[PDB]
Amino acid sequence: FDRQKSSFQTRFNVHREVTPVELPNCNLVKGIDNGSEDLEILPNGLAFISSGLKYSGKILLMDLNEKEPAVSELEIIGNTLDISSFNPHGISTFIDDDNTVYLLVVNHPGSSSTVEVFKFQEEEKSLLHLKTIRHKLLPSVNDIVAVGPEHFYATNDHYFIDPYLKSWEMHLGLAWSFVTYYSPNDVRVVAEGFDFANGINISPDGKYVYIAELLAHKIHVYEKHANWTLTPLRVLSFDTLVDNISVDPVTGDLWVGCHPNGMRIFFYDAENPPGSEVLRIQDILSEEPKVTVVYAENGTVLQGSTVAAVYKGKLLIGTVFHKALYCDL
Ligand SMILES: [Br-]
Ligand SMILES: [Ca+2]
Ligand SMILES: [Ca+2]
Repeated sequence: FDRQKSSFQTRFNVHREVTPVELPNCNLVKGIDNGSEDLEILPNGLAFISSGLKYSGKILLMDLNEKEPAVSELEIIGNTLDISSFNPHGISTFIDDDNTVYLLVVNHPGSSSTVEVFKFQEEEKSLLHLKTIRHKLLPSVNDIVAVGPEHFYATNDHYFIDPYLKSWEMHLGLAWSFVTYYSPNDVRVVAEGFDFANGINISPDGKYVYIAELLAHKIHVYEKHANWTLTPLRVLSFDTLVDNISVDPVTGDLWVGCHPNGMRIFFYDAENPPGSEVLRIQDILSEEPKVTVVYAENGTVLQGSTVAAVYKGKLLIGTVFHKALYCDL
């Protein structure tokens, strides 16, 4: 009809501008200049950050207990991973009954997807690679949430693997993006038909799963059952493209990094760079969830926020290809 221009304008939110919401005392994290697309903070205040996403790659570490925490690059060791193609994207952590910390990392060596499993060796500041996971039901993985050392839910932001086909898929509005449950002897699709499923996380009691649908501007809440299956419970809508979801383990609150305007993030223009926006969502099961814009700007400081998490009154914000911001709430 040429109501395809209309679908494009709403999916990519092409008219949105950003009302500023300032915080006291924000500082750029020195040494992060090429992306910090996803990050996860352990209960002890150690923060993992994936960087150098292309569409060289590193996992960074900050100790948020420090007054002015510096970043260091974690050393990856092992012979089961080829670091020369390491291209990390979403991450997740899992802490076993023995306090072993596992880090799961979405990796895009070339056009493909894998999920890399590491064991974090705290004293050594290093990651011991353990396993490379790949599967037909993980064609185009964006993020995962770990529920065991090699067990996770994964979003696929596209159905296709080939970037040319992905591009058609996205622009055609097929909405074939889907979510997969992966475990050693049980891999299945758990929800499907998304327009660019992206962020994913879980409530601290393991009973609910949250899935960001980037181009629909939605967060889906699902009940998670004892048999690992998901059923739809509710859908929240926003005026922003929602990217990664972090969950505060104390409250269960969601902290979501967002892209107010889709044009600016998908078609990068240094003269009109993407801005940043962080939402907090409280009481997500109640009749009126409380949604607060905690931080928002047009990118004169931080461009393309994807993720945000809090730790003891500090907010750490990452981006797809730019810097990271550390703020007092
Ligand atoms: Br923007
Ligand atoms: Ca993640
Ligand atoms: Ca993401």
